[PDB]
Formats: sequence, C-alpha cells, structure tokens
Amino acid sequence: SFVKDFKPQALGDTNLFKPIKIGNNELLHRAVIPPLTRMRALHPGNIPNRDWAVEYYTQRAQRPGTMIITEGAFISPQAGGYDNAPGVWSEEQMVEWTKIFNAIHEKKSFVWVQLLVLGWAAFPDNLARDGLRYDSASDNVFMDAEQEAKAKKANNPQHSLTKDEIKQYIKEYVQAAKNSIAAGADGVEIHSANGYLLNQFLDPHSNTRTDEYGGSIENRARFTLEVVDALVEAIGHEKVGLRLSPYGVFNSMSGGAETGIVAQYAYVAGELEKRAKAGKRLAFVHLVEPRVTNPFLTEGEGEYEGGSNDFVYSIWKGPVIRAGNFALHPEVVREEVKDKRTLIGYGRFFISNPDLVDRLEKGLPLNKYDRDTFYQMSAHGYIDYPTYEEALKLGWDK
Ligand SMILES: Cc1cc2nc3c(=O)[nH]c(=O)nc-3n(C[C@H](O)[C@H](O)[C@H](O)COP(=O)(O)O)c2cc1C
Ligand SMILES: C=C(C)[C@@H]1CC=C(C)C(=O)C1
Ligand SMILES: [Cl-]
Ligand SMILES: [Mg+2]
Ligand SMILES: [Mg+2]
Ligand code: NA
Ligand code: NA
Repeated sequence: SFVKDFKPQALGDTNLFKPIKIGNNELLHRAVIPPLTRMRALHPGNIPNRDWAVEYYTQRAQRPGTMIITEGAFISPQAGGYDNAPGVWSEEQMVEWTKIFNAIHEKKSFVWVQLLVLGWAAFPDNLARDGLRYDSASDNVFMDAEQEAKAKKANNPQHSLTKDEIKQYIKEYVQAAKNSIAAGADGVEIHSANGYLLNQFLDPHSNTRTDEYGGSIENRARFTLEVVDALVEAIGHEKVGLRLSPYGVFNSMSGGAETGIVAQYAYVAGELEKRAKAGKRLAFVHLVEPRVTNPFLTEGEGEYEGGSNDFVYSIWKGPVIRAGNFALHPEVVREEVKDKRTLIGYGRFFISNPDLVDRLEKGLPLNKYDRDTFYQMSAHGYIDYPTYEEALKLGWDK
C-alpha cells in the first residue's frame, strides 16, 4: 500500500534535482541511497546474496545518476559478527560485489562501499565460534547487559584493543578499500557512526582509555582520522567519504546528553577541513540527523530537538549528505537543499520505493515500508516492492 495521510510534494523545482559532483561522480540529482543493512548475505563467508542482491541494487539504481552507498560491509572476519551481513575481504565476496557494481553502472548510477567494523555491536558468540575477539575501545563499559552476558558465556569477554590491533584494523580498512575499488566501486564510505567501532572510540561513554586513543577530544578522534588518512593515501581523497552521527544514541552512544559531543564532532570536521585546505578534501561528509537518533524507531520517534548538525557547515566546506526522516518531510528537504552543497539520504523509503527519485521529483505517493522484512533472508520485502506504475496496476491508488 501507499503511506496513508502522506501529502507528497514535487521536489523537481529544488536543488534536489540539480546535478552535483561527488568525488569522481557526476550525480544528476541529490537524493542519495544511504547505507542500509539488509541481512541477505549468505553464511558461511558473508557472501553478498547470490540470488537477489544484483536485482536489489539494480532496481534502486534505476534513476540515472543516483549515488548509492552500499549496506555496511565488513572489512575482515574480525570486523564482523553478523552472519548475514556481507564482507569485502574475500575473493568469493568480491565476485558478487563486482556483479553488483557492474549492474549499478549499467544503469548509469554510482556505488560507494560502506566499510563497517562492529566493535561491541557484534555478537560475541558468533565471534567465539569463529575464533575471533569481541572488540571495543574499552573493556569496562558494555553496550548492554545482554551483550556483556553473551560475551562471558562465550568465554569471549569484551577486549580493549591494543595499538597493534588498531593498526591491524587500519590495514584491513586499507585492503577493503583497495578491494572495493578494484572490483569497480566508485569510492568508499568510512562508517564512523551509529555506535559501531569507530564511534565507540569517538564517544566518551564507550571510550574510557587512558592511552593516545582516549581521554581527550583529539585522542578519541585519532582512530577515525587514522582510517581517513590511510584510505586517502591508499585510494585518494576523491574516493573517500566519512559518516558520522553526532546526536545518535543507537548502540549506547551518548548523543546530546553528553555536553562535549558537539565539540568532539566539531574537532573531526575541523581536521577534515584542515586536510582539505592542504589539498586532500574528502568526497563528502555524511551526517545522520538528530531527526533520527535511533533508526529502529518509527519516523518521528527518538527525535532530538536540542541540537542541530548545522555546526558542521561552519567548519567543513565540502559536500554534506544528511539523512534522517526526510521522505515524509518534503517541506524540510525543500529548505535544506537551498544550501547548494547539501544532499539528502533517504533510507527506509528507498527500501520500499525502488523508484523513489521519480516519486520525489513528481510528488507521488510513497510505498509503505515493511519493517518486518528489513532484515529477513528473503526476496520478499527486498526486491518485490513495486515502482509507482506497478503499484497503480496493483490498485494501490485505491
Ligand atoms: C534497515 C536499516 C539498515 C540500516 N543499515 C545501515 C548501515 O549499514 N550503515 C549505516 O551507516 N546506517 C544504516 N542505517 C541507517 C540509515 O542509513 C539511515 O541513516 C536511517 O535509516 C535514517 O534515515 P531514514 O529516516 O531515511 O531511514 C540503516 C537503517 C535501517 C532502517
Ligand atoms: C538499523 C540500524 C540501527 C543500522 C543497522 C546496521 C548498521 C551498520 C547501522 O549503521 C545501523
Ligand atoms: Cl548473526
Ligand atoms: Mg579482560
Ligand atoms: Mg508480513
Ligand atoms: Na507492500
Ligand atoms: Na529467487
């Protein structure tokens, strides 16, 4: 069905439909597919889904010149811990990614691989089964009681990374980025948001370290910036973006309750701008809005009103992708895109609307999404959401 009560607005007369260059890519509009974990990768080996993933991405690439950021992809076994999320470390994985990238490119769209490292969000029992550590910044603060208990039961208690282990992750980020580019991706996005490992370092709740990787703003940002620098060196700043969620509370991050949170993220933005002014500007910064502090909650819930991401624009002078509850709020998008370096990520409604871009341009009804199949091992709720035309034929206008 279409979303009931939604009053669409045609956005074709806004900058959402003005072209913009991101990295090497000439986007034809500024509606971005943000990274969306869908859990269709197959076990063993975290293999992108051999049956459906090409079709899923092909569908969502259908509007020419669309920027697509992939679902988070694990950079190594140790970075993982969900059996049905894909990786980008193995030949068998890259065989499938190559097909996906080729398909997106045939539709004249673009694809950026999100590089994911889970830290304390991983399942410790999966990791123990595979002989892997359960990692985070610290060893004395835990995501939640259930995770702590799972880790203990698995004889895999949460481990605070050594500097050498941080370096090993950086090596893996580098190789994952290389793999991505070699397989044909247009770039990579470093996931430093939503309470995964890099965010666990950024945030003073989760990072209680007293070495150079914690205990101050500069130190908490060090790992994220080392990954940035390593990837810029390896594949070029024009092929690297960074995702941050300053106000996020998902995965037990602090959000606005931490009075130092804006300073922490301002520091990161500043360091990116410093690199940019010195000749190495990242392709983009991707921000999750305080509009959605937890993407597991229905649109409108978990909105933080005590903060704005606008501060980033005073600091970072490059492209900014913003995501969070924009599909149902064209009136907000209309205002935000008046800024000429702002792009809009649409997550949940890109799950349910493969032709979302057409619908945004033309002010069409949106397909209701089905949360229950966000993470399912099925084509259903993955590749069988209809285009607007197909929905009319199904009688959804009624
Ligand atoms: C099912 C689902 C999977 C997601 N997977 C990822 C992910 O892999 N990486 C990431 O950075 N964000 C992920 N997100 C967060 C989204 O990219 C996006 O920021 C969020 O859904 C808010 O935007 P929306 O209101 O347009 O959905 C996910 C969100 C959902 C609902
Ligand atoms: C629905 C979410 C909370 C997403 C699930 C997986 C990843 C990698 C996120 O960044 C958040
Ligand atoms: Cl799992
Ligand atoms: Mg210990
Ligand atoms: Mg159902
Ligand atoms: Na449906
Ligand atoms: Na099938």
